[PDB]
Amino acid sequence: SSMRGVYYPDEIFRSDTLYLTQDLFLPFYSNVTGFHTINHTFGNPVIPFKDGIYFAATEKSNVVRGWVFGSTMNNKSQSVIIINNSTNVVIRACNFELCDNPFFAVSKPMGTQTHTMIFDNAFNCTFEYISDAFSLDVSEKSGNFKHLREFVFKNKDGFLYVYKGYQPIDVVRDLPSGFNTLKPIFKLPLGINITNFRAILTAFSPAQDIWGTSAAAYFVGYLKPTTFMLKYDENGTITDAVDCSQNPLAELKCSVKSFEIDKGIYQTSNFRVVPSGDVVRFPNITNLCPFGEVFNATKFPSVYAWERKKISNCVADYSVLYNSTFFSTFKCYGVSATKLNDLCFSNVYADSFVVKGDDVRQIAPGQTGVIADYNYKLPDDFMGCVLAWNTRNIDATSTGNYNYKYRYLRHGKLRPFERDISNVPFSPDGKPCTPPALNCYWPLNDYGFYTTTGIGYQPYRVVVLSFELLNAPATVCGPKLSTDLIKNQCVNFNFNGLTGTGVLTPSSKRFQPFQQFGRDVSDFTDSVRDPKTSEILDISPCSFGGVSVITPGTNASSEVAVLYQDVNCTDVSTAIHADQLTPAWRIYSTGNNVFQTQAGCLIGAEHVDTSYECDIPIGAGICASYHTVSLLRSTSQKSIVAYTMSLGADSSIAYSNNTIAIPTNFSISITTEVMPVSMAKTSVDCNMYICGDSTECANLLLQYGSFCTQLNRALSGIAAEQDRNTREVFAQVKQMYKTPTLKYFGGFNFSQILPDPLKPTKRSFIEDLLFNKVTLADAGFMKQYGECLGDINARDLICAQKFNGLTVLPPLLTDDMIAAYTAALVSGTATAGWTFGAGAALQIPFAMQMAYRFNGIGVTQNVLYENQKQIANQFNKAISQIQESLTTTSTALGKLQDVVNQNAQALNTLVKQLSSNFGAISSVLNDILSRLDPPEAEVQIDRLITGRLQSLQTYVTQQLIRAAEIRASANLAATKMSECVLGQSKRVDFCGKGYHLMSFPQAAPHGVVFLHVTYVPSQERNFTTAPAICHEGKAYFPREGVFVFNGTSWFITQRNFFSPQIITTDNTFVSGNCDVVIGIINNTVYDPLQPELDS
Amino acid sequence: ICAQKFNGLTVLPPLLTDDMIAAYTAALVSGTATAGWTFGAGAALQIPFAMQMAYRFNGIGVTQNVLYENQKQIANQFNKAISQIQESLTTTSTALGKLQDVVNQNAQALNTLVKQLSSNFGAISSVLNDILSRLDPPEAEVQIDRLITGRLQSLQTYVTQQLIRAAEIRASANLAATKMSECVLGQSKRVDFCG
Amino acid sequence: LLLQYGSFCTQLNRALSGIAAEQDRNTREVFAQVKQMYKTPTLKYFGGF
Amino acid sequence: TPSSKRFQPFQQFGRDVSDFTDSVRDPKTSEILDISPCSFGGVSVITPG
Ligand SMILES: *[C@@H]1O[C@H](CO)[C@@H](O)[C@H](O)[C@H]1NC(C)=O
Ligand SMILES: *[C@@H]1O[C@H](CO)[C@@H](O)[C@H](O)[C@H]1NC(C)=O
Ligand SMILES: *[C@@H]1O[C@H](CO)[C@@H](O)[C@H](O)[C@H]1NC(C)=O
Ligand SMILES: *[C@@H]1O[C@H](CO)[C@@H](O)[C@H](O)[C@H]1NC(C)=O
Ligand SMILES: *[C@@H]1O[C@H](CO)[C@@H](O)[C@H](O)[C@H]1NC(C)=O
Ligand SMILES: *[C@@H]1O[C@H](CO)[C@@H](O)[C@H](O)[C@H]1NC(C)=O
Ligand SMILES: *[C@@H]1O[C@H](CO)[C@@H](O)[C@H](O)[C@H]1NC(C)=O
Ligand SMILES: *[C@@H]1O[C@H](CO)[C@@H](O)[C@H](O)[C@H]1NC(C)=O
Ligand SMILES: *[C@@H]1O[C@H](CO)[C@@H](O)[C@H](O)[C@H]1NC(C)=O
Ligand SMILES: *[C@@H]1O[C@H](CO)[C@@H](O)[C@H](O)[C@H]1NC(C)=O
Ligand SMILES: *[C@@H]1O[C@H](CO)[C@@H](O)[C@H](O)[C@H]1NC(C)=O
Ligand SMILES: *[C@@H]1O[C@H](CO)[C@@H](O)[C@H](O)[C@H]1NC(C)=O
Ligand SMILES: *[C@@H]1O[C@H](CO)[C@@H](O)[C@H](O)[C@H]1NC(C)=O
Ligand SMILES: *[C@@H]1O[C@H](CO)[C@@H](O)[C@H](O)[C@H]1NC(C)=O
Ligand SMILES: *[C@@H]1O[C@H](CO)[C@@H](O)[C@H](O)[C@H]1NC(C)=O
Ligand SMILES: *[C@@H]1O[C@H](CO)[C@@H](O)[C@H](O)[C@H]1NC(C)=O
Repeated sequence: SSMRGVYYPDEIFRSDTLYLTQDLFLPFYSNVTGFHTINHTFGNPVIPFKDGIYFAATEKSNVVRGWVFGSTMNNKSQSVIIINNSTNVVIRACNFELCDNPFFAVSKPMGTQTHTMIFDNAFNCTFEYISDAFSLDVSEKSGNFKHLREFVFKNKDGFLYVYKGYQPIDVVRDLPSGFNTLKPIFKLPLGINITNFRAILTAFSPAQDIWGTSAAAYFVGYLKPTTFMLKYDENGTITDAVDCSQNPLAELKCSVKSFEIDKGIYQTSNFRVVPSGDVVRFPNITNLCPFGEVFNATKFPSVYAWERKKISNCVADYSVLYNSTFFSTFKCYGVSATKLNDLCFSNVYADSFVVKGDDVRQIAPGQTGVIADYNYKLPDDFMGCVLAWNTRNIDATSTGNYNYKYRYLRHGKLRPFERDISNVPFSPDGKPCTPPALNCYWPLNDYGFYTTTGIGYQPYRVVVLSFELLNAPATVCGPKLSTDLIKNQCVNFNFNGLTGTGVLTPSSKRFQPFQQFGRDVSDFTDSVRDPKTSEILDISPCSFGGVSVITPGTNASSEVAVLYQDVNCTDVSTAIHADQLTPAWRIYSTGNNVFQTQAGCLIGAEHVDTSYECDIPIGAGICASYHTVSLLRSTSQKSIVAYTMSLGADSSIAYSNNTIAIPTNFSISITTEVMPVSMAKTSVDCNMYICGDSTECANLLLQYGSFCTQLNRALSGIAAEQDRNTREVFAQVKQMYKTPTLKYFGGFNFSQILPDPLKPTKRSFIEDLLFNKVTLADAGFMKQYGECLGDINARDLICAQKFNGLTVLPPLLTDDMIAAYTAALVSGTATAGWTFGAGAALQIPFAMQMAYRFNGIGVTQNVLYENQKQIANQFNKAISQIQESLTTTSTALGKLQDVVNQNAQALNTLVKQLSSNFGAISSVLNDILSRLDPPEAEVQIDRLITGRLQSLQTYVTQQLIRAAEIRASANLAATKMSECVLGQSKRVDFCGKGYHLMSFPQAAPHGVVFLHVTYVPSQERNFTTAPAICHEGKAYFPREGVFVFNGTSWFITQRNFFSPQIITTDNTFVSGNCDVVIGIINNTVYDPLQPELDS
Repeated sequence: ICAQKFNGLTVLPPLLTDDMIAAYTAALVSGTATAGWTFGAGAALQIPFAMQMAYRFNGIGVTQNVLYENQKQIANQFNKAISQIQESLTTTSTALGKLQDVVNQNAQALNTLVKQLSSNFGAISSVLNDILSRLDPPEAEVQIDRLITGRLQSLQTYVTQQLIRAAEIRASANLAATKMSECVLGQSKRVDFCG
Repeated sequence: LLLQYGSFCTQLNRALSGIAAEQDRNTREVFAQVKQMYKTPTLKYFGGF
Repeated sequence: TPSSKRFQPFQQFGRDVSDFTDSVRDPKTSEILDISPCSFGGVSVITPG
């Protein structure tokens, strides 16, 4: 059950793109419940709806005649019902009864069950709807069960969204894997709380007699919040999709925004081990609150004696007091007594006294009147609570205890707590209130009656307490639990309020008796004393690191291996140790065969002992590749392997005390070198980029001062310099030499590297390959497999960007002007050699110019003229192999392609940061200016302006760095132009490789390419040799070259090319005597004069 | 390197280990001792080391016989001067200043990025658990926005420093790779370029 | 809260990954210029040197 | 402007690759219009001394 159930996410849709989005999609390869349904295996069972469902059925005649959705679908509350009349869909919102197989199928008069609506039977029809032909569209296709009706139902924001598609079927009870996309049909506003549903067969048993047909098949699968990448075509159609959760390859190609991936290692996500448990530790129990005084005095205070306090820095036993069977009543006005058992506060205020049983009615926090107002009533502003217990048995007396008097009225004491406590004739609001004279009065009844009085009289001792809540330190709390300790696992933990997540370990970390926990050199905490055991624990973080995917090209294989960076494989997954296959959907996006490296834990690759060159790099000398490994596995004999890299081919120079190796033959070579020279010249209208023509944003921007001019000054410097770079590399020629008619000098064929006038455009044939094989921002093209041609996007628009305040500007020299400078340099080089790089250009025959370039590398001139046929044939062949190479693959042009790709990523990141929220209510200025008043809109806009302006400073700073990095390559290229092309550099490996003969420049987009011509000696003899020779009395030494032995005879030769010559007075010089030199051999030096004296 | 791998910061291994680097230096020296310049341009062609030296003497414009007639003095001065390099490198710490500086600058940048975690940025604390326990959410988010903006400005600062320092090391690596091809594989005549 | 600022924690990782890959390019371009691994000679002493 | 956007019967308007709005279905009578920004740019002044 897979690749079903994708729908167009909304109505805003658009052409030819990869769009990555989050929604309640059906995740790929989840198990759908197939209700295979047949006669006795039969019913319409109610099913939970959850977050929404993919639903499908094998169908034609609308056998699934409808659906019912709601909380209950039968009683009290409204329900949505959807029914196929024989033509059309019916919708109602009514609270239907549906006690059985649902057959309340009564319908309106105009085409009953056929056109006008059905299920009329209920009591709250707040919505009703008639469709057109939405049951005939099912009935259109040929034969029942030979088609699948396919739907998504999702409920959010008070809307039921309905999407559908309808497709052919071959198996009457299966759900095929064929990809198709559902269209939206409805966004029903009905607001119903759907949590359950059922399909409707409405007592049907179809005349489509496959089984007698109290039977069908239908399918339910739950939607889940998942990230899909959706691929649109040029008609705005979804054509493909990727569930980014499924496996590490799906995650990779979502992260890369592509459906195809090249061979490489890619970073995709962070691994971060979750905690297994929780550890809470607190000290030995101590500092119990002094409640025994307030609560457990043997005889309590009278109403007027009223013992009272406030208490702090203590642990409250209130859980016990609440758990106590004693108290006749207790009430909290504040937060519930059930939580005061464990809650924390800055302090408590507490007091105690007595009442005749009746007056407990008035004493509470939240309660006031002339009883409590004139002997104890507290302010109702604390977390106040009140408790009562038996005075009737203890501190009562049978007369009524005349010491435990009644409340002492004093109407004028309006203030809380003061609420006249006092034993005084004081009852009025303001009369003189001495002792007993006729001005003033005292209620003086007895409260404390004994337990044999009626249950009204029966008096209570009473306590009130009042907890105080502040941001200040909570000096009172209920008791707190300590857990078991959990060593050697990632856990949550808490000491005395030092909370974290980590791995707790036993430790050797000695520290002083007064110290509770250790910091480290970073000043993060790393060790703690256990408050109960006094164990010295050491804390380290739970394992985390980058996750990287190792892949061949997806072109070649969809197998992948995964590297968890830096971690020990012991911490990594509860795996199943197959090579090749990650059980990834369930197991850690990964889940299989394991290997350890210093880079971290490597999964799914096989370790191989045979070394190879490094294909995909990993670290610490480990590399990976896609390789044949076991012929027993059929084509899957190719798997990902990991190995220690080979440094190079092993070799053994046979060092000899008296042997020298000298070349007998040579090979000409042509080597490409590719260099970047300039970036895309860019500018940004910062006031449009920030504000989008919001006038109010344009006002607020001015407060920041120079920035919008400063950034444009900086980019104008970078932009001007791209023309300086391009000018300094190419404009080294003094004069524009005309390209000659004859393209062929002394057998050497230039016709592929000069322009051709007979066949426009006006570039060399090799420049046409080079201008083809590069991708601009998304215009142009290049691919490493060799499977691409023609621009991937609009060229005069680069791909997009020219509409967001961003702009890109033309170069000063057009590509035709660059191709005119290379045509000038090559035609000058072919007709005049080094001379135009010093004086004026001097004509010289190309064969002679080559002989003097051979002479420059220490190969004597005659070697060229005697071999000119071979040298021309090797040159002409090597030029043709450059065309074959550039035609085959663009992998040589990677440097020029990268200059574009970095600039594309720089602009696309700068554009994406426009959409970013930055802690405003919205990233859209029209929202902020419509939803709010100006004094709030200013703060919202200021957050956007600050975010956007910081985003521009980032981009221009990246471009300053990148421009400086490109300038270093423009200066190096300008140097190679002067030294390699205009001359013959002797700097080893500066121009080409081997001995340097000459070089030709060629134009390329954003760069230059050099074709270096070099001479490589390539076959060698191995000769006996001597440092000097002794003739008569004296050592003779070679003027140039080496003395070597031909097996027969001693000869002298140049050491770049074996050319054995007679040893003579001409090619040797004398020094010293025969004894001085080590290992001098004894042989004749010939004299050209002696036979002429003998004449 | 201190502890490092334990606050989101991490340091990764190089591809070539020091034991692989030390194989390439041994290959380059033993090529230079037995085949001279030849393995740069062609394949390695074996040559007796005294004759290789006589041709390198001819390259500076001193006639070959000045070597052969003095070979004992020249070998003694060579063996002597190599031993002084070993003695000097045994004795003094100051010679490798450029390489120790590369370590020190990275150590300072990371320890600055680390200290900025403890910085307050005008919030009520630099600890998220203080903010999340002392306040209700409408206040807590604004106090966290101060820390997030502070910490994110500190990362954008650090990455910009490393981008500049990486270009400064690259300009040294390109020069060093050039001294390899010109000074080791050959006999470059550029005055005071090689020694 | 960190999601609201968009790209930056991806962008910073791409920049550090670029610098990190280049350290192997620098180290390779200096040392890996030799064509073949020439085995070190048994004799350490040549013509007196 | 009038446009060649082929966009589907349920769709109302198009976003570009950067997801700014680029085209719309006229709600009073269903033409497919395409929207481009009003002209903007740098001004530069060219001068002798
Ligand atoms: C999903 O699993 C159930 C049993 O849990 C099975 O009956 C059903 O056929 C499976 N789905 C499919 C498409 O086969
Ligand atoms: C939705 O309906 C179910 C079933 O009666 C009920 O448990 C749930 O609390 C309801 N939720 C709402 C938001 O009404
Ligand atoms: C209410 O619940 C009973 C349960 O037996 C059911 O028969 C009845 O159809 C439901 N609906 C109404 C509106 O009574
Ligand atoms: C219809 O629905 C409302 C709640 O939406 C309920 O109060 C009312 O009693 C219902 N009426 C009948 C007759 O079922
Ligand atoms: C777009 O839809 C039309 C429908 O006739 C079809 O002809 C065409 O091939 C489709 N694709 C493209 C890329 O135009
Ligand atoms: C108190 O500390 C001692 C220290 O030895 C320990 O044994 C005991 O378990 C602790 N008791 C409580 C109640 O924490
Ligand atoms: C003592 O403690 C009990 C149990 O919590 C409490 O109900 C009672 O009121 C207190 N006072 C006396 C005098 O027992
Ligand atoms: C006392 O507290 C415990 C808490 O676990 C509870 O199980 C018990 O039922 C309580 N008893 C009374 C008398 O409140
Ligand atoms: C890549 O796939 C194409 C077909 O899509 C095929 O022609 C080509 O040979 C493949 N190349 C490799 C190296 O896998
Ligand atoms: C990794 O875990 C193993 C135990 O499975 C342990 O022996 C080893 O020391 C740990 N560390 C490393 C770096 O391998
Ligand atoms: C050099 O090698 C080439 C290889 O094609 C061969 O044709 C030629 O005869 C050789 N030249 C000499 C002078 O040995
Ligand atoms: C020069 O080389 C090109 C290579 O394609 C060839 O077409 C042309 O005929 C050659 N001309 C001569 C005169 O050899
Ligand atoms: C080359 O010649 C020498 C004598 O000078 C001989 O000893 C040696 O074995 C030969 N080497 C090869 C590679 O043929
Ligand atoms: C070089 O020696 C060979 C045999 O090794 C001999 O045939 C030849 O004549 C000698 N060369 C010359 C120029 O005489
Ligand atoms: C090396 O050559 C010298 C003369 O140049 C000689 O004295 C010595 O014996 C030779 N070494 C060997 C191993 O033959
Ligand atoms: C060898 O040396 C002697 C004495 O210097 C000299 O006569 C002789 O000519 C030399 N040998 C040859 C073959 O020239």
